[PDB]
Amino acid sequence: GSKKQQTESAENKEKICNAAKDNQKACENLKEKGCVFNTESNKCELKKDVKEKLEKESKETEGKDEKANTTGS
Repeated sequence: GSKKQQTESAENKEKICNAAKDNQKACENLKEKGCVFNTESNKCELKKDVKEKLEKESKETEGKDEKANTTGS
């Protein structure tokens, strides 16, 4: 199956953040896009916080059939 360790969503997100490199103000502007300045590494990094919290928001209802939705009868 398809695992989500980054994929497209996190790639472009991270890339937008990394496009600011280590400019804090630029990252502050990109904050709306999921970019958070990380002082630890000293760069604009993807907010994995929001990335995950948004991902678990993307469960639609709950019935995501990955192998089977329901056997029913």
